[PDB]
Amino acid sequence: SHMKFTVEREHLLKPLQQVSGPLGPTLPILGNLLLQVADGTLSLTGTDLEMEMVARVALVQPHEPGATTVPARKFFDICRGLPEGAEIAVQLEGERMLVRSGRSRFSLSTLPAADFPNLDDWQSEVEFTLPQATMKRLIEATQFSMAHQDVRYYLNGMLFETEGEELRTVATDGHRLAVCSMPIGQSLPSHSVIVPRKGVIELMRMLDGGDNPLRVQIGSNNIRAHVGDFIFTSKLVDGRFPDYRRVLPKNPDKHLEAGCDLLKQAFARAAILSNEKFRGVRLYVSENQLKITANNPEQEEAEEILDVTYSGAEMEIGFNVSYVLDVLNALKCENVRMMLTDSVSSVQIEDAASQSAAYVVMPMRL
Amino acid sequence: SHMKFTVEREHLLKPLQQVSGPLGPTLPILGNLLLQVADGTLSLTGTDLEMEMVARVALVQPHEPGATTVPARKFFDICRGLPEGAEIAVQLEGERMLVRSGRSRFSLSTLPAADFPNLDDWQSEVEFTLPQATMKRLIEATQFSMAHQDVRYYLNGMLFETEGEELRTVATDGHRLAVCSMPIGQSLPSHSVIVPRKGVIELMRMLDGGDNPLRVQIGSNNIRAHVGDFIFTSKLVDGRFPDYRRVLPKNPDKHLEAGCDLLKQAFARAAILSNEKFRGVRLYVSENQLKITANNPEQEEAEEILDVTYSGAEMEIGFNVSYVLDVLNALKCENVRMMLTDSVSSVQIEDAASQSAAYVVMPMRL
Repeated sequence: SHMKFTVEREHLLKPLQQVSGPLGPTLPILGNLLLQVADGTLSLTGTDLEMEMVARVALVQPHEPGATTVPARKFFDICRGLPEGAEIAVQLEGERMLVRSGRSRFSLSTLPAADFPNLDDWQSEVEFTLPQATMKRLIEATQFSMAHQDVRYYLNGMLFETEGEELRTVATDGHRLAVCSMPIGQSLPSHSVIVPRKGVIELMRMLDGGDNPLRVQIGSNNIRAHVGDFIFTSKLVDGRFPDYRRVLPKNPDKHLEAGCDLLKQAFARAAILSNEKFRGVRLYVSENQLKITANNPEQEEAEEILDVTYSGAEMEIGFNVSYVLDVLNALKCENVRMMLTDSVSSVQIEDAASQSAAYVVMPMRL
Repeated sequence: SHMKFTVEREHLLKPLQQVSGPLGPTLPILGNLLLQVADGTLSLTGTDLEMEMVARVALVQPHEPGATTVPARKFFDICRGLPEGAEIAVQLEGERMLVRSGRSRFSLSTLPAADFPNLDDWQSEVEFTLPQATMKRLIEATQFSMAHQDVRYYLNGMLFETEGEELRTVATDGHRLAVCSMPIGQSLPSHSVIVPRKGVIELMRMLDGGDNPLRVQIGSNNIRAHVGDFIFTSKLVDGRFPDYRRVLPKNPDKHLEAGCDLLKQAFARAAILSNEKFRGVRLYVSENQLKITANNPEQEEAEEILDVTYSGAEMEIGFNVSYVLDVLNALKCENVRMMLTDSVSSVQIEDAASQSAAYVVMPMRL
């Protein structure tokens, strides 16, 4: 085969950037993109073995079928570097891939397409289509709560759950937990899968913020997302993910309400004088009042006092201020509700006007 | 003394950010800002021993004189963290400095003002006032050409030269050189001083892009810049800086002209396939034409051909493409002129419509 194609720079740029996502090499070919020309289509694939991103570009100009792999970064940089409106002529020449446009000529090293990894075939168990904005809301509400390199490898990912008419995401690191559910206007079977850390990153990356809908297919060990001309596939993670229903506090009778921004700014200032490693803050809750205290090894001290909506019993509780700030930053709302039990129990935090997302933060011993 | 002052957050923020510039510690007090209250003025000083930045804030509210030093980053973060319009009440309490606003209270560790370094007094030999935009143009045209940790320590700085009615900057690393001169509408004595790397950075940092003029004072071993309520002082560097007059090519008879952007984009694409360490490109100049070639150890190759304005003798010359790209990026102009001699001689590069800046790049052996 003698692979050859000519494509407008503007039809090649966004696909190249998208398929280079899973990249960042061990096996040399993993640093390359797979290019395949067949029946009016150029396919571009990037992989890291755990996941793959494939883009399809319609070939309107004459072309000859074939396949090769080229260095991803170099090929994208060449194409991006060319002027707006450039026509990009690509051709395999022996073991080199030539890229030509105007009087610019580039000859790239290649690796055989036969060597390019290909995820095994599988059958879909559940399928649904939803707006990209729904998927973005779900991931952004919970992504920060995923563990970082925990031994319990399932915590390094994100749980994706279908139930009734809702899609839900759950993330936890064993100290704090985030859960968000959204209706997607279709009845679904109940299914729960764990998407790996990089998989969640790529899912987010392919959401261009437009009106092209997101079609999801879930298998027993794989997930696939289709947006426009892109198809992302990832392996799923093994493990018994914790059950958010059991993590939510049973009777968090003490309800505090406050402006989200005023609460966030008061914790952000207190954080300045918290211990740099442990990040501990002390909260003292009383009638319509919250007091936040932070101190560090140098005995420096921050104290903040806020007017809040609170009428229950007085109590003191310690938290890692970064976990609290992460929740407040993810809520991006007007008012927040904190639902407390006691000094040694978790707090549930929510947007006071929406039960779509719930956050559970375990306290620290004072 | 019992230092105490109350200032509006908006009058304290920009000075705090400005005086923290020289910071980034060995001696603990170097991580602190010196605060001094005396006769309606709060002075804030930051230093790294080689340079100091001092800001003066008028104290319109009652105050008590005194001095202390506080952690720079913590104090700025507290002040920045407070709400817009906040009134900031500061007071020394024993060995702590208290910062109060609304119901926010911070108690910071201190180090004695007596321990704070103070650059020795000196007398000015030359003084001139110029627009901030003139100083910005002079530094930006040459800063990239300064050496990085060269043994010849004077190359790690920037030469500032007064001559006639002009202020000039020169920077070189022994491989490439930049020189820029601007008229400043006042007759000056001829003086040449070397400002250290960090000094050039701080000079640039204090140019707020406004109409407050820059007053410069040069001594035998120090330089000082005054902009609004800020005063920057730096030690000068020892050494015999190279003489740009002798570095400029004597008879660069072969003149090439081209669009700056087209030339830059063609070198930027060729650079993709250049050796990652050596960055060598080969130029072949012929009648109204330039050809740029780059290759790497993997035998990949880029070739660019451009229509240029050229009528002299044919020649081939090698350059480090990063040195060429640095010049083109600093010129930000419509057309560029390259003045060549031979394959083993330097090239002089200039904006085709302005002789204000000149760049000299030594070639590489092909």
